[PDB]
This record gives sequence, structure tokens and C-alpha cells, in this order.
Amino acid sequence: TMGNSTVLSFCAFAVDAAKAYKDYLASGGQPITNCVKMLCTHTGTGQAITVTPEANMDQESFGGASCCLYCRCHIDHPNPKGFCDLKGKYVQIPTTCANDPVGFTLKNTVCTVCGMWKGYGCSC
Ligand SMILES: Nc1cccc2[nH]cnc12
Ligand SMILES: [Cl-]
Ligand SMILES: [Cl-]
Ligand SMILES: [Zn+2]
Ligand SMILES: [Zn+2]
Repeated sequence: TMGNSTVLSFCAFAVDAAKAYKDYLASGGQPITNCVKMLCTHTGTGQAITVTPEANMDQESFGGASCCLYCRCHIDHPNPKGFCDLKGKYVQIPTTCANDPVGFTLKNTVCTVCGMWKGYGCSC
């Protein structure tokens, strides 16, 4: 395995950190590990990003910042404000994707209607 520090350093100093990690994953690289898994009942709302763990039976709940490429790389977030959607919150990851929470949050978008992940929880 490359190891978390080797992967995160490679992405952090890349001109495009998101593309560096996606290309690394596509190459067969081991996902970033040591995301902070939360103790929960799996009876929550199943919403994507929440003040407290909200995993349903089809999700795992994690500490938000631990699942954010930009937080883990200690680099600026790519928006005008440099605001992080995940920091200080809990993130629900479909169990089928929970081996790679950083890649999941990087690649996916929260539905502004139901507040669930588009293409997963979202039933709009
Ligand atoms: N997705 C899940 C549902 C119920 C229990 C579980 N323990 C770990 N993941 C779980
Ligand atoms: Cl580590
Ligand atoms: Cl979901
Ligand atoms: Zn972040
Ligand atoms: Zn929706």
C-alpha cells in the first residue's frame, strides 16, 4: 500500500487534488483510511450531512472532516468562501461505498430537495 501520508501528500501538492485522488483510485490505489467511524443505531434519517450521526440501515456514519479530501490534505476548499460542507458535521456513506468515504464525498452531490446523496439515498 502507498499509505495515507504518501497519497495525501501526492494529492495536496497536485495542481488539481480532486483529479489526483480520482486518477489514483482509477489506477487501483488503496483508498485513504482512518476515517472516524461513529457508533450509531442505523435508525437515523439517512440524510447525507447532519449535526449528529443519522445513518439508516444502508449507511455508515463518519466524522465529516476525516472524510474530506481538502481537510485531510490541509489545503483550501475549492469554492469562493473556502467553506467546508463536512467539517464539524457527520456524513452518512452508503455501506457499499464505505471502504472509501473520502472518494465518495469528493465524487458525489447532496440533493437540495431531500438532503440525501444524488444517485444513492435520493428518491426524488
Ligand atoms: N449498515 C449497518 C446496518 C446495521 C448494523 C451495522 N453494523 C455495521 N454496519 C451496519
Ligand atoms: Cl494516518
Ligand atoms: Cl445515501
Ligand atoms: Zn473539508
Ligand atoms: Zn432528492
